[PDB]
This record gives sequence, structure tokens and C-alpha cells, in this order.
Amino acid sequence: TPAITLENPDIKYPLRLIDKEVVNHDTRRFRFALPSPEHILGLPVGQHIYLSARIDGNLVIRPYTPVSSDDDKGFVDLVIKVYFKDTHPKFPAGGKMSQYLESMKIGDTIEFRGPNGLLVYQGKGKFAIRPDKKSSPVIKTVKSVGMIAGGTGITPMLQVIRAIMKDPDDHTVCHLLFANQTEKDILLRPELEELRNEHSARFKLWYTVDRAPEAWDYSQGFVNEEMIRDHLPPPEEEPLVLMCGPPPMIQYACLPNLERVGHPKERCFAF
Ligand SMILES: Cc1cc2nc3c(=O)[nH]c(=O)nc-3n(C[C@H](O)[C@H](O)[C@H](O)COP(=O)(O)OP(=O)(O)OC[C@H]3O[C@@H](n4cnc5c(N)ncnc54)[C@H](O)[C@@H]3O)c2cc1C
Ligand SMILES: NC(=O)c1ccc[n+]([C@@H]2O[C@H](COP(=O)([O-])OP(=O)(O)OC[C@H]3O[C@@H](n4cnc5c(N)ncnc54)[C@H](O)[C@@H]3O)[C@@H](O)[C@H]2O)c1
Repeated sequence: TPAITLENPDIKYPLRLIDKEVVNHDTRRFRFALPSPEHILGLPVGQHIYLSARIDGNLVIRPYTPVSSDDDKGFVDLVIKVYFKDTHPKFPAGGKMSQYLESMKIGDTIEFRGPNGLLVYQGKGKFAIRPDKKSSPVIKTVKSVGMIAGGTGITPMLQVIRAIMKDPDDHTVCHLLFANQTEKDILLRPELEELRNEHSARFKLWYTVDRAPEAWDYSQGFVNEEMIRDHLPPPEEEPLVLMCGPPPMIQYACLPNLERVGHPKERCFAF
């Protein structure tokens, strides 16, 4: 195969920032060069990496979930929300690592390590999911996958969605319910709607926003029972249900409603 970058998850690999694209008012795509144009990252689908730096005198380590893949030679793409200082009353300092990343210039480097995570998508509906960090993966193959994402929680979902759509012999149907604070907060909307336009048989797309615009054809509010019932595959079809977002989204909006609708805990996984 191509040369792999992440050869051991405990080793740090400094990668250079080569491009940055505005995703919306607070979110960006950060592209980093791999060690050569022929390297691949070494990233089983569904896993994340960790960035680390000394910021204002403290060690700061944070995970980010690449949206690129091992088909992408020579680079890795992260999609990262910046939490700005002097904005939210409860968090006047903003976020440490995200603001550090926002301040990086092209050519600056930061240390990557990985890959990590309990889920690996192995293609053609096959997921290898470890119950925890010390157990063997359980291999679950499904015809359909429900996905509930909030904000930057879209990133592992997009890894999985992209992997599926690339394989014309992968017949897995993804049902995404994507929640954000407002319409302008819907990350990577053109990418998602391009996926829907081109793969409608394998990709079902629905949004909810905390605060809805005048003309709105999707849902409004936190994730609820109705949304899960109408925009994820029914429990009878035994889909896997993947979730990723703010901890209270998982705890209060997803889990109780998945239970109400009838999706068993065994079929549910939170990134
Ligand atoms: C497995 C995993 C994968 C992840 N992958 C991604 C990813 O692909 N992309 C991504 O963007 N994030 C991802 N996250 C989150 C990421 O790891 C960091 O937690 C995030 O970037 C914030 O870290 P920070 O150092 O900037 O903020 P911190 O300094 O650690 O904490 C600040 C916290 O206060 C709040 N806060 C601070 N300022 C504001 C503000 N202005 N407005 C609203 N809230 C604020 C936020 O909750 C914020 O997390 C992932 C998390 C996990 C556990
Ligand atoms: N574990 C992982 O693999 C992984 C990957 C990416 C992101 N994340 C997490 O996803 C979150 C993304 O944060 P963000 O700033 O983009 O989200 P956000 O604050 O903008 O909120 C996005 C959506 O989350 C839901 N939500 C927020 N607070 C809620 C609450 N109290 N109750 C019910 N629902 C609520 C809402 O639907 C909201 O629109 C972070 O916590 C991040 O750590 C985790």
C-alpha cells in the first residue's frame, strides 16, 4: 500500500498547515500536508486523531475527526469549530485549542497522533465496534444506519457517509438527522445536499435547527421523538443508530427518544 503516516498511536507526527477554508462564521476546514504527497494518514473509517500543543503554559490535547480518508494521498482535512473569546457569557475565555488553530499561519505545524476510537467501518454495511477500550470488536453488519449529529458531531458521520457512497457495491442506506443552532450553522450544507442529489437511494437527509428561519421545510427545536421516528429507519429494520454531538444532546434528546421509538441499546453507538 502507500506509505502510512500514523504508524503507532503513541508517536507524535508534526504536520504542516497548508490550507484553510471558511465553512461558516465559526467553523473552518483545516488541511494539513502528510509527510509526502504519496503518504496516506492511516485511518480506519470512523476513527479520530488527537492534536496536541503547549498553549499558554499548559498541555492541551484534543481529538478531531478527519473528514478525509486513506484514498486522499498527501493530506488530511479536519473540520473544526472555533470557540471565540469574548462571545459567550458563560465562556468568556473561548476555547483553548480551537483558537490556537485559528491563529495558525500557513506553514505552521502541530503534532498529530492516532488513530483512535471504538468504531471502525469495514465497508459493505460491516461495522467493527468494541464495547470498550479493553475488549474485542463485535462485528455488526446492517442494511441501514441511522445517524444523529449535532454541530461538529457531523464529522464522524461524514467519514462514514463518504466511505459508503464511494463504493457502488455498498448498498448501505444512511439516514442522517443533523441538528444545529440556526440555518447558518448547518455545517457543510452544500456537500450534504450534493450527496443527497447524487445518492438519494442510499442517503436520506433531514435537518433540525434550534431557531428556524421564515421559510423552513425541515424541523425546528432539539432532537425529539417525532424526528427520530420519521427520519431514522424503524426499529423493525434493525438499523445501527450512531450519535455524535454535545453530551446533553446525547443524554437528553437522543437516548430517551430512541427508547420511546423502540431502538434497543445494543443497536446504538455514541462516538
Ligand atoms: C472523539 C472526539 C472527536 C472530536 N472531533 C471534533 C471535530 O472533528 N471537530 C470539532 O470542531 N470538534 C471535535 N471534538 C471537540 C474537540 O475535541 C474540542 O473539544 C473542541 O475543539 C473544543 O476544544 P477547545 O480547546 O477549543 O475548548 P476548551 O478550552 O477545552 O473548552 C471550551 C468549552 O467551552 C465552551 N465554549 C468556549 N467558548 C465558547 C463559545 N465562544 N461559544 C460557545 N461555547 C464555547 C465549549 O463547550 C467549549 O468546548 C471532538 C471531541 C471528541 C471527544
Ligand atoms: N465524540 C466524538 O467523536 C465527537 C466528534 C465531533 C464532535 N463532538 C462533540 O460534538 C459537540 C459539538 O458542539 P457544537 O458547538 O458544534 O454544538 P452546538 O452547541 O452548536 O449545538 C448543536 C446542536 O446540538 C444540540 N444541543 C446542544 N445543546 C443541547 C442540549 N443542552 N440539549 C439537547 N440538545 C442540545 C442542538 O440540537 C444543537 O443545535 C461537542 O460537544 C463536541 O465535543 C464529538
